[PDB]
Amino acid sequence: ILQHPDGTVLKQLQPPPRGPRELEFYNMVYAADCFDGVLLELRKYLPKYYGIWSPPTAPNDLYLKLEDVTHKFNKPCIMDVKIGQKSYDPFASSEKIQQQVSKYPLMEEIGFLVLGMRVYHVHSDSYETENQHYGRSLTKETIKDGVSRFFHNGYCLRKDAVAASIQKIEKILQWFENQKQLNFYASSLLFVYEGSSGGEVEVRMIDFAHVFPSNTIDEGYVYGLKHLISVLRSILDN
Ligand SMILES: Cc1cc(C)cc(-c2onc3ccc(-c4nnn[nH]4)cc23)c1
Repeated sequence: ILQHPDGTVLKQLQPPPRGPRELEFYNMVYAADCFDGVLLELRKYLPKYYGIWSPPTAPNDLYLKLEDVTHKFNKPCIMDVKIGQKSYDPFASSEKIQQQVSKYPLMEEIGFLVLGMRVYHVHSDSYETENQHYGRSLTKETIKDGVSRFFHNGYCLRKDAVAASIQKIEKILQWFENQKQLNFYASSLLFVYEGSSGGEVEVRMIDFAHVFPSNTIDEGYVYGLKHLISVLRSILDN
């Protein structure tokens, strides 16, 4: 992810088949002639898509030009959460399944994994960050406190941002409960709130290298969303 001052990010296409698949996803959803109500509704929860982009001198180097979801914030607090019970897709080899499950064997049970967070603290005027090892260390016993960490500024627990997050996830959950044409693997929710304000949050779906046609509800994604909502709800009782 490369931030541009014009309020966009450039995401470099991952190696094949992942990068081409994510390009195809965005191209399908943002098709100029799309009249599918499911895909039109989905646009509200994605970064705005500005099409494929490559440097003027390097047609080989493929990027997606996407809305920077953090752009409108002064001191954005950012958390990336992978959603689902399986981080591998329906066409993974035995090797690949074992690789993905070993990366976080609690994915089936918890339904989400914190990929990282960047939290602005008022009283130090600085950012703590957690890398992928943080979320991969979280268990059933520590997931609530693990998630809570995102909402701790230098002073209080930002229950305002917690409640707003629930309300926005609920809309995304509503979309998932009203569609049976896409299943999403190893995709994420990007949380942003203002660290410098009240109840102002972004929650956007990102990372679509493993999105596939389906005939069913995305049950794994629904489970992950519902557990995440339940965890956030319990934090409101702190
Ligand atoms: C400052 C900052 C940090 C982070 C972690 C993410 C972002 C970010 O803002 N808008 C985004 C749209 C898409 C993605 C994306 N798609 N696939 N992978 N990342 C990331 C985005 C911005």
